[PDB]
Amino acid sequence: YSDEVLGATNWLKEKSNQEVFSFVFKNENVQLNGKDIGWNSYKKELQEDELKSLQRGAETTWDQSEDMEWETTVDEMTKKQVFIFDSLVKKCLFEVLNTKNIFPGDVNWFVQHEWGKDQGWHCHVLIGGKDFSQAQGKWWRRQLNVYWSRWLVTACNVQLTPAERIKLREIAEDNEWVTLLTYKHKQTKKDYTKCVLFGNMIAYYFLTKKKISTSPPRDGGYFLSSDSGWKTNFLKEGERHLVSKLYT
Ligand code: NA
Ligand code: NA
Ligand code: NA
Repeated sequence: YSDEVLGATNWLKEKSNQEVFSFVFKNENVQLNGKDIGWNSYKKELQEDELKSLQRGAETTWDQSEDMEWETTVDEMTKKQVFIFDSLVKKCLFEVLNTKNIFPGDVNWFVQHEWGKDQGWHCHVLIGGKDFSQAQGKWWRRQLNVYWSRWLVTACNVQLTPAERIKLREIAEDNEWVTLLTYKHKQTKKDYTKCVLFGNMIAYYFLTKKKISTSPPRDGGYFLSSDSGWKTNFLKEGERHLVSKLYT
């Protein structure tokens, strides 16, 4: 019952029933003129001050949440790429908030990077607040995907021609490398945005995942998480499970 665990539990419980959007930021493998662009082909560290700051935050989140009782053999390239993506994902969120003149304190968000059995690296984002309504989901997904595709093409470490860069930009947009949770529906039919309950989804699902500590990563594991209150960021796997237990 450290103050950090109690604080995280209380912060989530107060937001147990807050409706929020659920997004996934992802990438997919691309080959352009024989050039292979994989999940970790986005390793430029762009020298924009905000991005640099966000990347430092990811690094320090990793460092503080690391359990040294146990060895961690995650590849250095994998960590670097995840830190970069954390910065890029957040840059996208913050760009859209600016478009809507949303003061950051009026938003609650949670980010968790995971490795899926089939899709590999992806990043879950929950985000919402008083300035949000369900009907805005589609617009949010589209805007986020604009920024995500733009940043990915800027961060790509593969030497690309201009035609290749443009093609990559259009693939990331057309193939929806940012997804939005909707209710299940028929392909033809309307797709309704499905809000999730912030605190509950975090405590009863995201905090239940196993921490990735190897390369290759364990399927279904998490790399790194953070939230707008800096509440869960530094928690080790064991502490995360204590939060779920106390939350219940
Ligand atoms: Na970068
Ligand atoms: Na790896
Ligand atoms: Na994070």
